[PDB]
Amino acid sequence: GVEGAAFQSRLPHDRMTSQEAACFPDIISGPQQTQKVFLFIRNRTLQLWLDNPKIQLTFEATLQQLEAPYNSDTVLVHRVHSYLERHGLINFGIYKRIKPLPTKKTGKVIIIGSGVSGLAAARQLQSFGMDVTLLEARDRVGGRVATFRKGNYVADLGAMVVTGLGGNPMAVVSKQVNMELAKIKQKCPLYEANGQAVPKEKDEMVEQEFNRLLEATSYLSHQLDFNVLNNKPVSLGQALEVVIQLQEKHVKDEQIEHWKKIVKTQEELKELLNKMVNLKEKIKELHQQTAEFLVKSKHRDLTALCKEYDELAETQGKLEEKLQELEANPPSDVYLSSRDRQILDWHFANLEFANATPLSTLSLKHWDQDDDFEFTGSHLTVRNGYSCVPVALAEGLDIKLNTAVRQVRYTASGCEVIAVNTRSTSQTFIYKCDAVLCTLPLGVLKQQPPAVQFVPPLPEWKTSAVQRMGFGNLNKVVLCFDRVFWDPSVNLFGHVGSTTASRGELFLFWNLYKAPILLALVAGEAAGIMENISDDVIVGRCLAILKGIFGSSAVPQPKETVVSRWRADPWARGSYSYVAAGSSGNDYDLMAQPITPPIPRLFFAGEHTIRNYPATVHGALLSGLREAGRIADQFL
Ligand SMILES: Cc1cc2c(cc1C)N(CCc1ccccc1)[C@H]1C(=O)NC(=O)N=C1N2C[C@@H](O)[C@@H](O)[C@H](O)COP(=O)(O)OP(=O)(O)OC[C@H]1O[C@@H](n2cnc3c(N)ncnc32)[C@H](O)[C@@H]1O
Repeated sequence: GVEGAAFQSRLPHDRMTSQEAACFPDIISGPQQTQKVFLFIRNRTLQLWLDNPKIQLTFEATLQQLEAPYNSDTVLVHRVHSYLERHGLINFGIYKRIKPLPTKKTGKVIIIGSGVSGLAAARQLQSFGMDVTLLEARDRVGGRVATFRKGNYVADLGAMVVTGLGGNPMAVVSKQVNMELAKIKQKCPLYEANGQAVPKEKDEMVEQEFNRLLEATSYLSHQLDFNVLNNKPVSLGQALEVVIQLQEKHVKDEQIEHWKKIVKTQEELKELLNKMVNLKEKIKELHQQTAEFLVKSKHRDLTALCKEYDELAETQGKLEEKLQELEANPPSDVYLSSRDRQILDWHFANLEFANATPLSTLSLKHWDQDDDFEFTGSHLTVRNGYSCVPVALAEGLDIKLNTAVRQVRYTASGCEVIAVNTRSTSQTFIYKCDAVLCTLPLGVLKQQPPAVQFVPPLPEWKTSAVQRMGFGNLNKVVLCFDRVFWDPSVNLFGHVGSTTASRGELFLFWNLYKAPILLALVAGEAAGIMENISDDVIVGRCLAILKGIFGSSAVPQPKETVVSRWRADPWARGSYSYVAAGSSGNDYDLMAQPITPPIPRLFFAGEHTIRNYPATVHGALLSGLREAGRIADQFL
């Protein structure tokens, strides 16, 4: 009942977390029973919020809706409610307030960027009773949540998947905005470069070989410490390559031992044939040979020589039998065929899409450190378009579009930030405030000449963490036809590339909209490279692949086409962060720590600051909530 509400909030239902011990020391240092009832009140208020997240849950409605034993200790109920409301576990997202937020607002803060992190932090700080204003360089809100809308056509160019609802705050936000989510059919047929389908047996054989290779690299790192070789951190690509080399030699070694057995039996047979012709000539020359007793003795010798010959002929029979049967049963010739390698490269490209970077750059030890915080349930796509979430989050917020910040000043006296209108950067704006929450993407902070100056310049640990962490890339091309020529029962289908070097080029195709739209991904080393290619020839290559799969007859020229270039986009400089070889999971927490030239005044939020949920939009949401909570807890 209430345990489900605790789980949905990413909390253990029968034990208090560390932040609750920090905010409620009188309980962790007290009796067990009051800890248990604290947990019950927390879970019950969470359940009340989650069962009807459309309207604000007040302390008053909380008190009135709790049941008999707990409704009387009003002060602890209010403590629990205030704790939960401060940290964004209740009254977050877009909800109808019971009383409109107060007129006078104690504290003014500017927020860089209008992404999901920025919008969430803005809404939290607004309903906390503070003055908030956003500066967004782009001409729309959401940032990396980009939905191309034209006529009947809807297509997400950035955020596109909801990675499960079990514990996901995106479940609450989807319920609030009435966004319809549809399951993804996890059936992905593959098609080779010529267009012929990959048979079932080969498909699943290569798939499970890929999985075994990945588990082998996991082992190499987590029980042999194959983490630093030659004073160099090991990538996932290195471990994959060396495990492939190991299995290729297992193949070669079994080949060698088979050849050695066969040649040794061949030598045995040649020498036995020598012995046999020797005995044959002995038998012949004796066959050519009291005289009655001599005849009888000669025959007594000849029969013995003949039984000798025939016993050895029996041994020869079983030995030629053995040679033939080992001529029949050899081991594998190649570990992977050429086509086997191409299919395995498709699976590698799928992993490169999952991490938005080439595995040549992923920390073998830490690339999947977030894995233990994944949500339960099935992955869901959005049909209304993911922009329905940022735009819905933006109503009622003081958002200044087309204002790119170029300088951020933070001193103990206050904070001044210099922004500039984008459409002609001669006009200049300047904003004073008490705090600044930066939600700039890591790609913007990484830029070769700093697109935003910081005065005083950022600390050593901050800039070092910015440089160590990885910020990957992943692109989409969407094709809008008039007719649907593909199988409407499959959401995913793959195209296997010819070369390993270009295995992530148009390797996956999505039919996740029942409107006639097809989405093709570009991941890995191709992502940052095919951005240098005009849209027309990329859609030409897509049409070539689709012609090879379906025939030149059944595919018309598309009626609308869109291409993403996220690394080129000056407001993104890539897709999402990844754990680079030199980096670790602690670098996200370093990105999360605020700066103080004294009290902290420059705070950081965004997808690259949430250790347990990076690379995802629910991570940006939760990071915005956390930073708003700490800002309001300091300034109020
Ligand atoms: C590019 C791409 C991003 C995502 C995805 C795909 C792409 C192509 N996937 C889809 C595939 C997938 C599947 C499964 C797992 C992972 C991925 C999405 C998905 O299936 N799930 C998912 O969950 N997150 C997906 N993701 C990740 C992101 O979607 C997510 O990580 C959030 O988008 C992070 O958002 P946030 O941290 O807020 O950063 P933004 O970039 O959103 O906000 C910053 C704002 O700053 C403005 N700005 C810039 N420079 C400025 C300046 N100088 N002055 C003022 N403003 C400035 C920008 O204009 C922007 O608006």
